Amino acid sequence: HAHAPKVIVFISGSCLFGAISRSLFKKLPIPYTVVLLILGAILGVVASNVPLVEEHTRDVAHMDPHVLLQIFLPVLIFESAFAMDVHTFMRSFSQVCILALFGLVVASVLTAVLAMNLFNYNWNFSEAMMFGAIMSATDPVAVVALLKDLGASKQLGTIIEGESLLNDGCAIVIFNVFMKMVFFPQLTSTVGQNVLYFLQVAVAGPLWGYAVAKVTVFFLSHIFNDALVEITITLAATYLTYYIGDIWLEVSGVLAVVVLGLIVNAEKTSISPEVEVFLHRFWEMLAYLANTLIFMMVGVVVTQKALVAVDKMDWFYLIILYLAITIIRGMVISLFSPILSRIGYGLTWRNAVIMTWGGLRGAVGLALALVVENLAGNDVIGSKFLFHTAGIVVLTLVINATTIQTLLRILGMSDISIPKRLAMAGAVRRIHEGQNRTLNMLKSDRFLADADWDIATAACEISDPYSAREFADMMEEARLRMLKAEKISYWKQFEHGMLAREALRLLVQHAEVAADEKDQFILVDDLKKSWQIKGIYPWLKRKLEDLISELTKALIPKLILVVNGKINNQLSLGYDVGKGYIIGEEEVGKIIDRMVDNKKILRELKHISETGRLQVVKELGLLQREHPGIAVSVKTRQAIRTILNHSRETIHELQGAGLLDEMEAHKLELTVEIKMKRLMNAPSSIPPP
Amino acid sequence: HAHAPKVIVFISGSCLFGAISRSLFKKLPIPYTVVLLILGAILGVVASNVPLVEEHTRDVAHMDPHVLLQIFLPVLIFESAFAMDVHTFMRSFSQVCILALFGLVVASVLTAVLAMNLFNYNWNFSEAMMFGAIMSATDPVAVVALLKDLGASKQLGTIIEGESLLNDGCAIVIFNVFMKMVFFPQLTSTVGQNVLYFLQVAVAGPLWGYAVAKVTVFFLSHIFNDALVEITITLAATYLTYYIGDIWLEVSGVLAVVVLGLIVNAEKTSISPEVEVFLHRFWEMLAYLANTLIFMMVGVVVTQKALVAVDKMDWFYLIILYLAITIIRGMVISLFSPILSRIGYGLTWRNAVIMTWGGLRGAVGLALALVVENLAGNDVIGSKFLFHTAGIVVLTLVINATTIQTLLRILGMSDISIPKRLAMAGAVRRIHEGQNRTLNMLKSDRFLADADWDIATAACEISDPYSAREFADMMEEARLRMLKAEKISYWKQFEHGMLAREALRLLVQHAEVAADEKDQFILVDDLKKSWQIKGIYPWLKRKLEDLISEKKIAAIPMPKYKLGKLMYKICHHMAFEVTINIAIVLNIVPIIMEFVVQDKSSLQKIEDALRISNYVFFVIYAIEAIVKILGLGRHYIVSHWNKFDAFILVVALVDIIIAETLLKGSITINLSSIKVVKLFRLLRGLRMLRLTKALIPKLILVVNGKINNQLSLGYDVGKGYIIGEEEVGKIIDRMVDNKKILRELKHISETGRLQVVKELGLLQREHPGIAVSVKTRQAIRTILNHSRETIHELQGAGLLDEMEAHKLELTVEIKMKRLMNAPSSIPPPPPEN
Repeated sequence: HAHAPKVIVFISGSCLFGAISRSLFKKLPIPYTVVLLILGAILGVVASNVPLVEEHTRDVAHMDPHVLLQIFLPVLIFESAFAMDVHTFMRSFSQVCILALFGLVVASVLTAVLAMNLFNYNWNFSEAMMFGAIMSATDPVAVVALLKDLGASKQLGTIIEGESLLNDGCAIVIFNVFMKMVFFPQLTSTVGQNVLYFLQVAVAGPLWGYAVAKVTVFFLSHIFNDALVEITITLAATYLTYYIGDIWLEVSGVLAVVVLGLIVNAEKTSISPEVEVFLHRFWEMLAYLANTLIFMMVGVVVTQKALVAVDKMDWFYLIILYLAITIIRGMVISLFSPILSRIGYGLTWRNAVIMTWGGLRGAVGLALALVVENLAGNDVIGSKFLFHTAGIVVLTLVINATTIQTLLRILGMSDISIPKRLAMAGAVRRIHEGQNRTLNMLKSDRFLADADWDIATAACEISDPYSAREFADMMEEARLRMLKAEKISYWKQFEHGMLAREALRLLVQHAEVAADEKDQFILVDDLKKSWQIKGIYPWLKRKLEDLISELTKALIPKLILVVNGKINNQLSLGYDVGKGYIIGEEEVGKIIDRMVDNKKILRELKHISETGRLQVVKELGLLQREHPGIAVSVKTRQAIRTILNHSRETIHELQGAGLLDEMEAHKLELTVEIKMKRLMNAPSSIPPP
Repeated sequence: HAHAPKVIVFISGSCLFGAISRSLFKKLPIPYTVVLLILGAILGVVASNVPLVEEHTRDVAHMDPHVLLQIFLPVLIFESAFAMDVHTFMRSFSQVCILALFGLVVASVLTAVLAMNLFNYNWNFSEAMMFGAIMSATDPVAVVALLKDLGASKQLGTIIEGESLLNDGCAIVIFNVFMKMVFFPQLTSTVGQNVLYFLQVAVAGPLWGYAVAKVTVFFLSHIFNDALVEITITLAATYLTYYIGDIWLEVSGVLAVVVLGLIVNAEKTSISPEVEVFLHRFWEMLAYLANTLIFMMVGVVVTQKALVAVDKMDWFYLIILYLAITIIRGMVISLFSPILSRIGYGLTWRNAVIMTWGGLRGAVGLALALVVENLAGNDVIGSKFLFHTAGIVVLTLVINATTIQTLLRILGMSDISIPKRLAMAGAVRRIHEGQNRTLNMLKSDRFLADADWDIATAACEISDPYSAREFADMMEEARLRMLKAEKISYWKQFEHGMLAREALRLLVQHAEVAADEKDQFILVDDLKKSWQIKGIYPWLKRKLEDLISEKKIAAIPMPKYKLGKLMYKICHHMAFEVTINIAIVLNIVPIIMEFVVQDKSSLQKIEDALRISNYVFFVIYAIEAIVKILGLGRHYIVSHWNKFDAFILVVALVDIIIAETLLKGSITINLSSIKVVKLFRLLRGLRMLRLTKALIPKLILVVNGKINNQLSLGYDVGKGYIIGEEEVGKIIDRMVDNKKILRELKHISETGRLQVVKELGLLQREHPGIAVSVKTRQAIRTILNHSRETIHELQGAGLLDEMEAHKLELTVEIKMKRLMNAPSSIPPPPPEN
């Protein structure tokens, strides 16, 4: 038949409307999403009258809700899940869980009882909770995207995403639970059925996701030098996870997707060094396309069906709703602030204001409102939901995303550190004399003595981006000097092929956490790296439980082996962190004295470094003697890494010098890459000779 | 409504299966596509037996053909076109075109003739051409990978890619043309209709593709620091191009996609490197997915529907068919071997055998066969087509791919040159020396002391993968030594940022062309590099023609009466010309409206609106003319180019006077515009023709830019040659043993160097504009490169955090991109400075 894929013209054409908006409106503070919404609203009026609504451009007007809930939401969730930094997230998971779960529950309940008590169109309990779960899903991408470069503590930058991802994940679960109670009546059930439902939606999801993630990460480490297989495996795995977990067996697919994304992101080492860049870009492109599509459908739908039945009463109600939701978020944050402060980091009074004002609603709420509107057929439900959600989203995008910069400048954390200013000044001045030296060298050239030097001034250089008691002074400068004077050492050794990978981050975070702290020498060894060396946890208690419990009987030895491996991993990591700390402080011990002018603090620093050394020096041997295999295993695994690194730079030196061609060097580099990848998957412990 | 979007899971499973093959049968010489076909054949029967699997495979068993034809084919063709090497393909464009066109036409004709009678099938001639066009589509990817493994000639790979790409592109169009008239006849209308069909399927599509490619390249050239935007505009451009080409406006279709892909691939400079790398990976992934899916449906369909009723003789026919498709194609090459030898690179009988045995069918033919079978309704069409196509594809993949491995070693191109083997042996020996030196360093560590040293054997190094009258020898070995010295010098000049890339690739391919020649050095630039210095294209001649077209008096006589010069300034200001051009552009729409009305209460308005608009435009033109001409007098009549704007006004006045009454007098009721009013309207379309005065300089500057770019490339090539010659003269001076070898080589080098330096000096003297710009560009680009190196050194030294380093980095790349699109011409400085 002459039938054609009518959906191609719209979904692609909409993309173009994004491309103009992103490039043209990037300078203005206002995001392009509101422009996309206005474009969709304008297109809706034209579509209403003219016969331009063919089977295309009109199918989206009555777009099927199940497939959009089944396609858009999983990719929207998984992109943010993949973009996460899992390592820093584990350090505050405990705080984030209590900031997310209870916060979402309380916020949804309060903003539901508000609409139950305020609005005239009477709604029961279920509809109110569906409304609240729709209006309690945030999207603070811009806040972090603009706060990361400001130099603020990365803890806030990761905590914002940690709370937002969990909020979005649980909002869909609550919405789905409370949707079938009103839209799809299925008689009644006893308490046992409810218990089974709760267990299957809360426990089965993450477990299924974890199992699939483990299977795919085990199957991914066995494939060598083939990017296509990795990409195809990941793409098939995520879709299979969601589809099987949601359709064939009734489990929460989105939670399984979240767990799979987090687990895969944690194991990025097994991924090829170049595949993950392509994967990140591809997922980000999908998320951008989905956001553009969702905004345009909202824009076209709202102007025709969602506006016929409104009155000034509702337009007044909208302001009260906005005030209520921002107030509720503020009260939740303030009430939970003492508990957060008591447990670990917490937050100051400054960060709470930004947390409250930094919550921008996103496409998730709009998609849920569209689904609600599509399912319903009357005006009491499906007209208030979409109109209210669109109004709240537009208000937030207009106000908060515009005033966040002024709020930051007022709070004073937008200030640039003076050490950063002087570092930038020195760097630009030295790049200047380097450019001058290069120009001087090019000046005495037989051929290049004729080029006009006006274009040399035109190239110029990147200027400075910023432009614009007797004892308490030298000790602070000494402290901020030693912290990075020791920080540099980890990178210097690692670039030589040292400290594996995890040790670098593990010790740089320990070095920087005490930097913001006042009047305490960093790297105190008080359970900082002692925790990894000890390896104290009930893992061995679980192994003891297995032992007292003990082919089915032969399964227990397999559990014993996996427990042994998981112990040896932590033992090896402790060995690496101890070795790295010792190696770094050995250099800084001779480094410090050259800049330190005052002797009475220089000797204090030397003594405290000696104290930091000898304890960990003894502890390393204490860990070595009990389990001799781990030390020889880690030393052996490090030697091959160093040797392969040296092979790598001699190959690159020959290639750069021109003595080798391109294809032979590429083949040898591929071979050494394969050898190092084979090195990465190695037995945890090697018995001593 | 989407209670179960079951269309997903199967396709995902398909990819899994393919992945498994690529991980399990990698060592096997047979490609994984045979394994995929076996898997599909196995799965088909179990799908038929089990109702649930039949439900899951119902869509595949009933894939509608229209979407398959217009989804997989565009992405496949665009992926094949994108990974192309545009330059080497352009160096043999004529050869590739003639070979592809003639070979495809001849093969299709002979195959149709063969299937006419020998097969004893009840087919007519049109479906015979259908079958011939289906079978003659190839995709030699695996064989090309095999050739590139052992380092076959890059030119051979370029030819075997170009021929295949053009073959598929033309075969798809021929198949569509001879399918539409067969399955859905539209009878006959007019020979002119046939001519219009030929024109719309031949020329329109390439022009549409070129237009969209130019537009998207221009739009992309201005986007800075946005990867997602570039990726999405590229994807949308390709999809919209194919969509508008195939349906709505009716053109060739895939030809437009081919042109767009080639143009985009050639202008990859304006695309940021990460963007093009990501696009390459994405397109090849899509192609792999499409191939996997196509083989999946081929297996399923040949399992359930096809093969049901096949007699014993059909397989016999299959064998015969194979021989045909392995003979005629080869003879075609021979029948064009004497001619193609005279064209470009020529060829050799060994290469003739290679491309004769290197013709492998693939996904395109199977997809077309599947479309035919889906649109079929009986057994003589579709079932036989599927069976024969699958047989030929499987036979080719099994036989040709396996046999060419023996063929290459039995002819002798798989040999490894002993200089390469000795160089690799020395390289791995020195690498092993580095390994043992590192082990010696690290075996005495205060910490890494108890590590077991047996793992050194684990480190090891790759053993050589190859494993296994006196004048002429020193001449040839010395010549090869000079050649390698040259190319390593050029690579050094590049990595230090001194030679760009186009000059490098051109001159190194000249180098290896001289290398394969018999005792021939790079030789003096008689035309090998002198051509790059002489812009002997007709472009400059056309520039002279444009200049004489634009020839006019620099300053018209200055009026003095009444306002005088100010009035002349009114009649010669750029604002007045811009206003006249804008008036012409705005009245062009009235011409379109009048034409639409003539070709056709709605008409009541147009009965007078067109006349009113025409009168207003005529009055505006008369006022503009009154603004000019005054004071010039005879100078107004002297300027014939300017006077050409008065004939349109005279014609408009005559038409207005005639149409005022048309009954009172003048034309009256004679044979005139009274009979047909189009004569009044058609003349009104001439006013838009008085606009080339400002358009000519645009193409003048375009040609100037083209010739300046050619001059810049020539200067870069000369710089590279002279620098490499100096370095080699300073390096080899003591390497050469025989005094006479040194004398001959140094004399040849001296002749070349002191010829090329004088040629470059003459070029600089005659046209100082381009050389200065080239020097400035090279200086600033090397300055930026060294600044980037210093920034990277600072990052390595940890003086700055990595995020500030990245900020300075992308600022440097922004400056570099601003450098790339800078004009290639710089005015000379005044002598005072």
